Amino acid sequence: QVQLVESGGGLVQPGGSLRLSCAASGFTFDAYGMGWFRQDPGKEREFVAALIWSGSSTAYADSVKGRFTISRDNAKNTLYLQMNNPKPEDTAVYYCARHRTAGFSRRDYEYDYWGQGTQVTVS
Repeated sequence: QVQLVESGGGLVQPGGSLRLSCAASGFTFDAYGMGWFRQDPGKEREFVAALIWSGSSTAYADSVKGRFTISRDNAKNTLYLQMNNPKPEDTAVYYCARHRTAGFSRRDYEYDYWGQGTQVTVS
């Protein structure tokens, strides 16, 4: 009963902020790496950011570095994506995903569970 439920997507102005949340359950959350991917219609899923089980090490797509912050809360079993400087290029459906390992990678097929997605639109 692995469940990953995203929320927080919506319309945001390029001079604003938006925080995505992913409520995880049905597995030992703090044993796995977690990530965010995004997808534009007709295109492949693009890696956005990921972090290891503990949150101590992170990785970001070069195009979002310095604008987004990934974090997790290992008591609440929640994964976050804080968009501090959103841009029009960020418009996409965002998915949270569980890595198959305690760490992470940039390959979508190495994440074994996926959420339902949340649309982000940057005007």
